[PDB]
Parts: sequence; structure tokens; C-alpha cells
Amino acid sequence: MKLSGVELRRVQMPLVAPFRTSFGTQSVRELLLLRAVTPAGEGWGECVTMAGPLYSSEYNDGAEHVLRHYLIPALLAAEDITAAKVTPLLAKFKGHRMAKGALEMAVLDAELRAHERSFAAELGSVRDSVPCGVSVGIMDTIPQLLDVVGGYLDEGYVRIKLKIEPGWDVEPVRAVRERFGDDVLLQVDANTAYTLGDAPQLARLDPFGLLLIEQPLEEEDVLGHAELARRIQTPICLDESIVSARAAADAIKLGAVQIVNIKPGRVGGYLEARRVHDVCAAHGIPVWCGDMGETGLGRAANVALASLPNFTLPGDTSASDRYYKTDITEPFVLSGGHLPVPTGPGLGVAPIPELLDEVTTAKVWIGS
Amino acid sequence: MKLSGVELRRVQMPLVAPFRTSFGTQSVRELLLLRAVTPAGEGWGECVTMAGPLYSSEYNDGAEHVLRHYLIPALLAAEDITAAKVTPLLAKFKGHRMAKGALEMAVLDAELRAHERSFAAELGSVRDSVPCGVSVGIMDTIPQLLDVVGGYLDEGYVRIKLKIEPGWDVEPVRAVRERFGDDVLLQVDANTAYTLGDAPQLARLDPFGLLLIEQPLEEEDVLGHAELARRIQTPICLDESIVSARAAADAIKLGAVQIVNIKPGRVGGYLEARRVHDVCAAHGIPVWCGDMGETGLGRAANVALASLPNFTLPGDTSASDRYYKTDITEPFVLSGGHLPVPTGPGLGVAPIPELLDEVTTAKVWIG
Ligand SMILES: CC(=O)N[C@@H](Cc1ccc2ccccc2c1)C(=O)O
Ligand SMILES: CC(=O)N[C@@H](Cc1ccc2ccccc2c1)C(=O)O
Ligand SMILES: [Mg+2]
Ligand SMILES: [Mg+2]
Repeated sequence: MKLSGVELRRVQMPLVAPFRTSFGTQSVRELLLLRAVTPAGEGWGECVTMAGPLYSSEYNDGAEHVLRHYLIPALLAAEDITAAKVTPLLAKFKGHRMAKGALEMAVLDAELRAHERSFAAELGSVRDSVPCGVSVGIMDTIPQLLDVVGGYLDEGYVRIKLKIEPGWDVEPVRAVRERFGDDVLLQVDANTAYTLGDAPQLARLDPFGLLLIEQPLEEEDVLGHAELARRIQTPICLDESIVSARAAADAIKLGAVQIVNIKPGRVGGYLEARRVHDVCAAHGIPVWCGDMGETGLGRAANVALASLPNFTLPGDTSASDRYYKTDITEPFVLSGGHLPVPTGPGLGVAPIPELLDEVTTAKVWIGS
Repeated sequence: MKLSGVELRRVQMPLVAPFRTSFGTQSVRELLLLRAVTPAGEGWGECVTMAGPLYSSEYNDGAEHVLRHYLIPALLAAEDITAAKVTPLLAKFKGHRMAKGALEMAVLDAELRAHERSFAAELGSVRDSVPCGVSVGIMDTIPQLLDVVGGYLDEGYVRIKLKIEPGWDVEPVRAVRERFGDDVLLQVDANTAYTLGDAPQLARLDPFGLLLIEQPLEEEDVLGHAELARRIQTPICLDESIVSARAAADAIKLGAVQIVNIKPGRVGGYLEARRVHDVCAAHGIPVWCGDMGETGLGRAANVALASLPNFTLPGDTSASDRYYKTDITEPFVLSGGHLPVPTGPGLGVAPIPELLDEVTTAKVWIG
């Protein structure tokens, strides 16, 4: 098929409750959507960049720019396009993975819609539904955290992940363990906020039986993580560092990681995410599905991905209402702690135009 | 000191001759300059991004953007500023090293100009001049390459580096060795164009006594390089992979590298570059100064950097007229194969306003 053009939307969606992370607080989610147009029909992609370069180097304005001036033109110029061929067509351009991933997603949704095939089917789903956990931010006070956690447990979420940062690590975990007991699946995530010198402090988490600690150190410090794993008992999970299947293989060979968070956007797409899944599986490394506050479009693709065989831990693909009062698609609703895998062609969901329009702040067409 | 504001310039300078690399051909250099203004006075920084993200992920429009909307504001908002404090003030922002490095350069030039101290002095120079090599692009034909190389040798350049790429590796090297002999300092640079599966082809370079092969594989594939080093005799040098002092330490511990190319911009600044120099030195790893076609401003800072003790191989800091008929500063002129280290305060050079203006395509003030 030949790409006719792509529409770039900016979109802005308020969060039910502000969400605090070691790199800041977020009240509203600003994001990029893409509508790829082909002779056959349309498909949708979502970019997981944030407003500024605080989680990784990519951010909304920068992704929009590289998409407009480099990535989309290079696809418009090709005689034939496949989702798979996206990667080699964009290979000359270094990095910009979240951007490439978004564009691949859109192309893929189009391709698959035209073959009446689901994201699940293409990726290799073996399950109709997936158990879901929830990620809980940093709070101002312990009792406030305990209320939020108890709330998410009552809704039937299967696992709790706490954001952490120097100043907020051992106490919150101790408190959650004293209140809710030792049988709750419990894990933490630093989003890079520690250094190796903080090892004794992270070792203080040893006694609380956490599943894992996620990205304690900076993105590039793979060897540091392997050192850290020799000094603590909590298993290391990597997120930011895992930018590709190769990077996963490398981190595993070096003993830097025992469990991997897959975020499709972070690795340059759903197809590379499948590869990460398979590489980890070949080494005995469990994976789970990460989340970047996606709309229902990305959430639908993530739920499909999380239904692959080696996703053996609950993911962060929480229900739509954990982030948004009003999703721009048919919302995802937790049911017995699980989310159901979409069945339609492509994503198996699409934006409801009235809701999308409420929430769109800009729109531009990139054609021939 | 309190940063008053920064001026961003986009400039455009034609190259004496087009320059071909494994990621493409370039006829004109578009670049970003920064003029940092303080109560004390001014300083200059240069960004080494290119027009598009072909060498790394950063490019001119993208750097300008992250500078304008993130990096410069975060410095303007600080009570007190030092070159050293730039790093922690900008640490919340991930990556954008070439951009940060350009900004740090400008702040540093200002700070040092105010203390009447040279870049050389601040960085730890031990030499007044530095031996200079030259980088030669991919050519359409072998005889055309041989003419260009013979030319640079007549001008007295001390070492030759050839750009390489699948299709253009063993033949160009063989030809240069047959024509100019075994005593010429000779090396190659792939700018990431091979994979580990190309090992037998790179092993084909074994017999030609190259000083090194630079960045045969992709930026992130450090372990791959260590594997490659076990299968070839040419020493591995890394460039694109060496984004920081830590990354240099990591690559060295893994045996992925025996010689390191320092590009200040690529590592986030002249200060981090000094750290890369010192880390490599502590591990017995020689370094040499890389080049991104800088103007005389960046060239002046680089020559100063290259005068540090562990720069023991000739760098790519070639003379101004290797790239530009007309530099925007007092030009650098090769003399007995060397370039002299600037002596004035800061960079020791500044743009000649009439020259800069002819070549400026845009200009904006951030205050
Ligand atoms: C899912 C999780 O806890 N965090 C993501 C980071 C992240 C990034 C952007 C977000 C935007 C809106 C809401 C949550 C967000 C979470 C991660 O695991 O690092
Ligand atoms: C110095 C060298 O041979 N190459 C640089 C890449 C490079 C990049 C951009 C350039 C722009 C104009 C002229 C030369 C350029 C060289 C390097 O080592 O990777
Ligand atoms: Mg995470
Ligand atoms: Mg190089």
C-alpha cells in the first residue's frame, strides 16, 4: 500500500488526579496522535512523549518536528509500505524511537484493518484477557498514600507499584506492608532517581518482599545496575534502559536485569516490542507491559501486547478511568482485575470523533 | 554571575570541497552559534549538531528548540551561574548533549574572559602546539582519493584518516598504502556503517597496519565492539558510543575500546571532555581530539583541549582552510604539521563581525 498522508493532532486530557513521579508532577497529559491515511483506509498511532524531556530525551514538540520534517516524508516517498518496512525506511535517522513507534503504530493499524486482523492476532496473543496492576504516585503524606492504595485494591487491581525517590522509599513500603499485609503483589519504581552510592538505602527494602525495583539508576548505566544487583535482594527490573531488543540482550548478558518492562513506544514500536518479548523469553526473563498514560488507542494495543505468553507478571495497563474521566475511545473497564483483549480489526477501537474534537488543541495535515 | 540572556544564530558556511561520510554527502555546513551575555561580558559557544539526525539523534532545529524552550530558561532562572553549575542546573533534562555542550561553552568563555584566563589554562594545557591530522571523505574513484591524500600530505598533515563504508574500505586502504608507503600514520572511520557480521571484511584490513578503526558498529552496541576486537587486529576506537566519562569507563571495562575520540559537544561539553580525558588516562587509554567541522570558535577550544597530556595521537583538528575559504575568526594555519594553542582570555578568538554577518541566516535573542 501507498501512504497518502498523515494527520498530526495535539491533544490534551486532564487526569482524574495529579500523578507524581521522581521527575515531577503531572496534572494534564499532552500527547500526539497520528491518523495515517491510505487508499485502503485509515489507522491510528499514539506517541508516548511527554511535554518536556524529563523521562527520556524525546518530548512532544520534538517528536512532532521530527515526524513532520523527516519521518513522515520518508514514508510518503516510498513506492511500497508495510509496517515492517517502516523500520528500514526510517533507519538512516538516529533515535527518535517514541516518534518512530507512533508512526509504525498508525501504519500497522491501517494494514491490519485492511486484512480484518486484530493487533492481538498479529502479535501472537494466547489469552482473551490480562491481569492488571496499578501504578501509584509519590504522595505528600503516608496516610494519603495508604488511602489511594486501599482504593485501588478495592477496585480489584491485582498488584501495586509505588513510585519512589530519595526521601520516599522505605517508609511508604513499610507502611503499605503494615497496613495491607505480605500477600499483596508489591513493587517500586524510581524512574532513575538513585545512584550506586544509594545501595545501602535500597538494601533497606530487602525485608519487604518486593517483586522488583524498576530502573533505580540512570538510563545508560547498565553495568551499574549489575553492580547494584549484587548488593540488594530485590530483583532489578529495567524500563528506561531497554531501548531495543539488542539492549535487552546486552543487559541480560551483563546480569543487569532479571525482569523487563516493555513499553512499545520506548523501543520504537509494537513490532520491536514483540522482539523484546521474544528475546527475553529465550533467556528466561519475564516481561510485563508498561504504561505511559496512553489514551484508549495505545491502551488497546498495549492490552493486546500484554496477552503474549511471556507477559507473566501483571502490567501497568490500568483501566481508562484510572487516568481519565472520559477516554476518547470506548473505555477499558476493569473486571475481576482483568482487561479484555480487543477483538475487532486493528486496534479494535477508534476515537469517538465528538470526544476527540473536545480535547484536540491542534491538527495539521502532512501530505505528498 | 547572572546570565542576562543568550543569542542564537543559525549560520551557513560553504565547504571548500564536498565531504562524504558513510551517512551522506555535505556541501555546506549549517550550524548554531550562541552568544551568552553577562554583566561582566560576552562569551561564544558552538553547537556541533548537523542539519538532520544522521550522525546522532540531535540536529540543528532540535537543538535550537531545546535550547530556547528548556536549557536557556533554566540558566536564566538561576541566582548564580558557573560553567560547572551548568550541568546540575540542566540535569533534569535528558540527553541533548550537543546542545548542553554548546551552552556550557558559551558560559565558560564568558567566565574565563572575566578572569583573563585561557581555555588552555582552565583545561590543563601542557603544550603550546598540537600535531594535526586530516580526515578524508569517501571519493567516487581511487585515483581521486590518492590525489586528495597526497595533497594533504604535501601541506604537512601528520596523519591520514579515511572515511569508510561497505564498498569502500579495503581497496582505498590498499591503494593508499601502495602509493604512500607503510610509514604514514593511517586510520579509518566507519561512522557506524558495519555490523558484527561484517567482521571477516574488517579483518581484511589486518595486514595494512592501521592505527585504529573508528566506530565500526552502531552507537549502542558496545558489547558488539568487544566481540569485534577479538576477531580483528586493528585496534578499536570509539566516537559515537562515547557519550560521557561513565560511558568511556564502561566501554573500557568491557574491552570494547583501546583508543578514544573525544568530541566535546558529543559528550555534553568541554568540562565533561576533560573528564573523559582523565578517565581514559587513568586506564592507559590514549585519546585524540575529534572534529565536527567547527568554525574557528570551536576549533580554538578544541586545539586547547588537544593540548592536554593524554592526547597522544594526532587529532582531526585540521586547519581552517581545510574546510572553509573564509573562517569567521582569525583562521588557524598549519605550521610544521601543528596548530598553535590560543593565548588570549577565553577561547582566545572571537568572531570578526563583518565575517560573521555575511554568513548568518537567522538570529534571535532569549532574555
Ligand atoms: C505507568 C507508570 O507508573 N509510569 C510510567 C511513567 C509515566 C509517564 C507519563 C505518565 C502520564 C500520565 C500518567 C502517568 C504517567 C506515567 C513508568 O512506568 O515510568
Ligand atoms: C572530522 C571527521 O572526519 N568526521 C567527523 C564527522 C563529521 C561531521 C560533520 C562534518 C561537517 C563538515 C565537515 C566534516 C564533518 C565531519 C567524525 O569524526 O565523525
Ligand atoms: Mg517505569
Ligand atoms: Mg568519527
